[PDB]
Amino acid sequence: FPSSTLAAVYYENFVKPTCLHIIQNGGIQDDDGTKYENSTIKIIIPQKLTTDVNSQFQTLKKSFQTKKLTFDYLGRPRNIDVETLIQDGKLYVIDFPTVLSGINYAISNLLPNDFNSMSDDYELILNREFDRFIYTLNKLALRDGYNNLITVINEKDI
Amino acid sequence: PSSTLAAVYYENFVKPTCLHIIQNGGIQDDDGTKYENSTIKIIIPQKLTTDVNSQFQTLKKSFQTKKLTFDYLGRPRNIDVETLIQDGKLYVIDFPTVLSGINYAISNLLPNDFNSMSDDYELILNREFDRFIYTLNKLALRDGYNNLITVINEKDI
Repeated sequence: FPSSTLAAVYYENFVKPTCLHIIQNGGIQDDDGTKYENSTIKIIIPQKLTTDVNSQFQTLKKSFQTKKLTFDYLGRPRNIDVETLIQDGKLYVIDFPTVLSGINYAISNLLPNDFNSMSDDYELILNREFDRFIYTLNKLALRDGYNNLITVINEKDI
Repeated sequence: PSSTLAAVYYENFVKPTCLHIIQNGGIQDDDGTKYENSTIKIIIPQKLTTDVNSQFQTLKKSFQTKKLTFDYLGRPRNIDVETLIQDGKLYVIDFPTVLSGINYAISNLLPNDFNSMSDDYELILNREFDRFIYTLNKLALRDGYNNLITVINEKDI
């Protein structure tokens, strides 16, 4: 499974763009004009799908606010869509990486059936893919110096 | 060239479907019509199924959900599938949801190509499609289900 490549795709086309907006703009502005100088990114790696009725975050996501962030990238204007949540005077860009949704589907809907008695072994392999994804995401953030803008959190560590 | 995700999908979806087809002598429609020559068409998409510019964005809602019951190692079990009856043939049709993360990368992330690496990333991700197909075919042949199943990469059709 291409976990490191999926982490690079996700970082370079979502996470870094978001960081570049936060840095260039001095935070994310709410629609009323309120700028949040304390704008950070929270990346949560879920176990089950967020839409699963037995998921921790099945309701949280409805509280998010969609924003279109504009930023400059190598001198050219670009934009990206993020989901935000304000807490304690701080703005959080929150994302469950959809590039992992295939494994989330395996965890919610296929592994619990365990027809061939191998689900424990399979599930260990898939969780190691989540570990390599998180590892690569942190290394890329550190490479670019965005490690204080980004927290990556595995659901198992909640 | 093996995929664990393919093995999970095969063992918990494809093989259950095949065991119903074999045990039932085909899949029955709601009117009771039994389609003896019931087959499975597994389509490996490039874009998401919901993507507005995907071949199969429209096809999907023409399908009818069916609960297949079957016996597995002495216990009664079931699996839910989506069927299409066309020209006297019943096809179980599935876009493996275990591949949706790669479909999301291909539809929603790679076209932005911020760092001009999308072409290389896309070659690497397509490797996962090839390994998925290889694994499904190998497991289907192992179990003698290879004539029940057709695995189609979008790149080939």
